[PDB]
Amino acid sequence: EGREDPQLLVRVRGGQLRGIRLKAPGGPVSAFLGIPFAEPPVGSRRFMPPEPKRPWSGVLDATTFQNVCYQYVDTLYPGFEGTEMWNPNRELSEDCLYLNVWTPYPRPASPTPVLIWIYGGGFYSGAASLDVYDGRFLAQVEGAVLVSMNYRVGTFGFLALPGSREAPGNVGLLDQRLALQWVQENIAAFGGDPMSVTLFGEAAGAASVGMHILSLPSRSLFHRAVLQSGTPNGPWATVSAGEARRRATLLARLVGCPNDTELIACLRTRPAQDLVDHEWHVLPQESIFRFSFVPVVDGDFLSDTPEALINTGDFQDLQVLVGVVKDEGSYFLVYGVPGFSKDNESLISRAQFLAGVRIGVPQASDLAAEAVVLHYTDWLHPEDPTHLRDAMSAVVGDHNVVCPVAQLAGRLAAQGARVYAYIFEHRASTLTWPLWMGVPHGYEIEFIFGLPLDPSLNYTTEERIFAQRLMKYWTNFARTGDPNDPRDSKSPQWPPYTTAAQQYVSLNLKPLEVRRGLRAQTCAFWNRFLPKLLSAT
Amino acid sequence: EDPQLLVRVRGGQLRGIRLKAPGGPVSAFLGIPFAEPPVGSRRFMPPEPKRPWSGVLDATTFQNVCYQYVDTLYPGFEGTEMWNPNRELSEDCLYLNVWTPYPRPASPTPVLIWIYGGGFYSGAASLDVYDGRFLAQVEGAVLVSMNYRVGTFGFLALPGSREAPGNVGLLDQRLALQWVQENIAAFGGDPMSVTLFGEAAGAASVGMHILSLPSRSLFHRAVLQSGTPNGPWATVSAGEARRRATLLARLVGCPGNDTELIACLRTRPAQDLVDHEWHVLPQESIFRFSFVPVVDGDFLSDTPEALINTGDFQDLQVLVGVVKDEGSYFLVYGVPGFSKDNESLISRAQFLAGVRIGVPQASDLAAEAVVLHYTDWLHPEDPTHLRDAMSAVVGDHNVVCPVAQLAGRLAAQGARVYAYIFEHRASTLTWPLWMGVPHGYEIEFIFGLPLDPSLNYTTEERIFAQRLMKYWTNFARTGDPNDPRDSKSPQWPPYTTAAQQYVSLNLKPLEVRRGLRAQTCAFWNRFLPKLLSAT
Ligand SMILES: CC(=O)OCC[N+](C)(C)C
Ligand SMILES: CC(=O)OCC[N+](C)(C)C
Ligand SMILES: CC(=O)OCC[N+](C)(C)C
Ligand SMILES: CC(=O)OCC[N+](C)(C)C
Repeated sequence: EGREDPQLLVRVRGGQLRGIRLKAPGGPVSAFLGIPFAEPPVGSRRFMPPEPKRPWSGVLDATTFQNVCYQYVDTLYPGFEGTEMWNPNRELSEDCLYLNVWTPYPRPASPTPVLIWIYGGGFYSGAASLDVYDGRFLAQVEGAVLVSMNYRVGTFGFLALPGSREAPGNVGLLDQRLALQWVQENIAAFGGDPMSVTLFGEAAGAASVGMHILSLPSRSLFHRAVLQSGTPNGPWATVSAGEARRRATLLARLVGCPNDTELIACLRTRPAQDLVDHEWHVLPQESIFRFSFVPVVDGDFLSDTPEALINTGDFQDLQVLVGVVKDEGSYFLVYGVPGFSKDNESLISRAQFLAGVRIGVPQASDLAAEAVVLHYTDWLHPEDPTHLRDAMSAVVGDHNVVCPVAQLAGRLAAQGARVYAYIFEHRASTLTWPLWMGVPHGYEIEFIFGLPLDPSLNYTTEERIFAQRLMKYWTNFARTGDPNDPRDSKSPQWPPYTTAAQQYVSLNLKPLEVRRGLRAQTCAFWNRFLPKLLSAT
Repeated sequence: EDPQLLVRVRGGQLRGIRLKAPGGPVSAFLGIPFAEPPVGSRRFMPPEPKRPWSGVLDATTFQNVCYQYVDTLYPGFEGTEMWNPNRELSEDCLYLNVWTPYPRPASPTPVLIWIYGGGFYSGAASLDVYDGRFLAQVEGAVLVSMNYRVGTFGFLALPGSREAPGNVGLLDQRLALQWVQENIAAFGGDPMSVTLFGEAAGAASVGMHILSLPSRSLFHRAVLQSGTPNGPWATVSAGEARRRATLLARLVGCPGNDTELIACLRTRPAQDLVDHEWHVLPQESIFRFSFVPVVDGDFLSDTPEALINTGDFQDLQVLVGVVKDEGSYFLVYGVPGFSKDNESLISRAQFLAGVRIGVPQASDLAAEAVVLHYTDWLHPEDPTHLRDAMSAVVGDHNVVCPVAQLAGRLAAQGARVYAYIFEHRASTLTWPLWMGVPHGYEIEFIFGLPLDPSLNYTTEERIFAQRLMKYWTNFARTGDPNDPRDSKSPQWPPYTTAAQQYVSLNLKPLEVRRGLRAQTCAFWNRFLPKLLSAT
């Protein structure tokens, strides 16, 4: 050193770091990218819990994103931005346990509230390095310290032989928890306040956040929580120990691995790509919005099912912001429901709808699927292909996201939590998906992170202002447990969600509007009636 | 001797009576026998045609009311008593009534035949609300109404027996219908233009005549108000009628072997039979009736469901409808928490318990499905919502969805169907406001009672009754309730399975709506049965 920018040199527990001055529209920010927080989970360490990173000598370069965790790469629409923006943007490697930090430049002189991002992608994909997760805007405009981590996905993250030592399951969640521990020890070196840490995440990232809420060793590592379009409860976020065993064993067979020790040892000899090549061959039914390797109810990380834990938990101390986008299901329809495509209007027949329901509600008996169809049919125009297309989307959206979230918000509020709920209804003007998909899963993230503030991205002026409002809600919540601006009143208030009033807000170009009841009639169908059909048949 | 009031029918001569309607005279012939009294050994038996008589039969007065249960829930209260017998009870009750214009119509006039309701356990053609005076005077209609046997007398069946074969009260109706074919021309009626109409059990009866072949050559058009042959209450199986008859017999000390059991039942005074009429139902219930038409494989060759699903209805015109609050009336007759004397604000607990009684045949799982569907999840515990939903459950299950199913099957199988919902609450109604527009309270408007100034209806209601009398009689004339001279009201379109159009009848002009409680009736008509099947 001696000739470098003295504001980019920072020491952490493992040693010295050098970061990079980045440009944001309104001025510079500090970034520290690819900081290792675990020993590379390679070789004999595959499937194993992470071990904390051993200290390095000299100055670690933290100026570039590190490798993305080994994962399936989407091939449905090759060249198409709508899917490619979610694809890995760095080399795939099992050596991938790194985190990123953005802070004001120069670094804040007083302890600053910290936001920790956890990406989604079904627990089989994702990366903290994608463009839509760029922390520079929140850092620059809000003065926030933003942290994001890679965590293992797919088999590498979630393959489990429950009860074994060598593959106990949930290790991707343990990667996440280790990064939270890293923030506790080190974030003050960056001017971050370890006593004000807010988790946020979308989809599987949101289920992750919820699992940290429900897991006692994680509880002391953060203070507030944001869950966007995902929950730890519901039909996809977890599996039974028995089902996890069954999927691990089948995958083992499919790659030529015929006592748990022997089987796991043989899996550890397999090239990473082989595991990925076979990970979609283990699902019990033809399905969408189901993922092969996900958190498992081990009776350890998750001491009971997420359902049981939200029903009996004490959440007096907790503050949560939860919400959904207007069209949660539409995205998933093109990945497996015959009749659906990005390249046409996807008008479908009644027959194609009944077939779609079986794929979208894969665990449903015949009677249960008939209930779904009868509920979502418009009996005034039962054959209308536009209505049938839109109902198919709502089925998948309600079943996997909207009603799981409605449930969570009710259970948390009944048991002491301060809960704020939203529905995000603005379709980005630069969206490349067709109009029929409305406001698809994942397409609020862009706005929360402040991308429209970059003039080179071609968003409208209104979108720029709208993004600034949302960043303000998110960071006000991180800061105080309350998204409302303390100073400004009469400009509409966001009231807490309660069981008695069921209030939530619309997020769009218009000022906040307060609505009551989150899909209340339909979610009574999913959350109260459908289960009772099962546990009686 | 007024020559207008003197008629020769096939069985001899009759003398009627000049009655006064607000607009002028009408001729009435009340208490005309159409069958041999069904007494002694004829109890439970099909009716026999009335033997000829000498001289002039006096037909100036209503005859006895068929022997039936008399309501005692609210003694002296007009809202219940208006349906109670207004003449003496007697098993000797097979008589009918004819109103015609005065003077007698110069050319053959369309004929309307009224069939009363009363759950198949009660009713009479002599009630004030069934007065044919107004329709005769204003519309020039020939109006006919009969007594038919109710309760055990009309519907106690031991299926396959010769002495108590079931459905005799429907056969009573059929005989009155045959009498109209043979005799109505002498009164100026057109036997080639006969429209049946009826309400509740009367509408179910009209529907049973639609579904029974020997009845079909006896009328040309049909109106079913608030009732259907299909649904949960209008019929029972042979097995279930046998059981109820066998149980009642046991309760009155009779006696194994049909002949013997039926002979012993015939020795029993009428009131002994009625005394135990309400001790044979399988469940604690409301909107259920002990003795009703039976699926005998004869009058009804298969179930009403089977017959409407497979029938050919191409030559048929039908008018069907419901009132806005079909179920409210019934709740005070057995659902804890409900009374006419207060607002009936109930708890959630009272709502779940109320559902088991309103849907008595429902399994635990089906009951929950109903509760979950009718709960408003924004206001799950609000007493006003819970009360109104209880009413709605009972109305939909028993009348609205049964009607929606019938309307749909008829339209699809070639019938011409017009549907309505009746939404005006009579200003003179003695029932409380929370009951809204209850089961049975459209009848007085269609019969035209608001036209009697002594009765204290509003001017609005008089104009409104005139509109309804016109739709009903237009329908009788042509099979289309639209006025063929008026150039738009707007027009009442036919009900079809595609468009599902029906009209609201109230003080405002006709409004066309689409879909008769479509989402909720899918639940009852499509989902609940599938829940029955698999469980
Ligand atoms: C988008 C999505 O959920 O993909 C799952 C199906 N897959 C991985 C085989 C394409
Ligand atoms: C649907 C899926 O599996 O991945 C898309 C990326 N996501 C969920 C973060 C928007
Ligand atoms: C009013 C009604 O339909 O109930 C009949 C049975 N009752 C009155 C004997 C209890
Ligand atoms: C209590 C009962 O079932 O009958 C009421 C009279 N009715 C049905 C003609 C309106």
